[PDB]
Amino acid sequence: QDWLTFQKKHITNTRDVDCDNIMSTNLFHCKDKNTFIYSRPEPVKAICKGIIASKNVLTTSEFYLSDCNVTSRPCKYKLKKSTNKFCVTCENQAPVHFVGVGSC
Repeated sequence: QDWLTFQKKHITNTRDVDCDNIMSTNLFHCKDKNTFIYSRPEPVKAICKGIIASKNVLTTSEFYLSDCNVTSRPCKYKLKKSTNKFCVTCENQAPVHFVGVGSC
């Protein structure tokens, strides 16, 4: 919804996200999946530089992604690490929503 929230939901300090821990918190409330971007925030913010009105943009560069995917056991996950481009909703120069991996 805003940069601060996007940060809280999608930027990670570690590639090895503890899915079973984080996913069970109120922010995620055992949802099926969540994509975390392993990067300093600036390279992420830069994706949206100069974009004012809401617009989906696919990153030009590739980023380290860590996805928490639910298994057959509710609220129990598998961490999958990958490298890919991603689509974000940019608004007033910052990412406000995560769209998807690989394409808009």
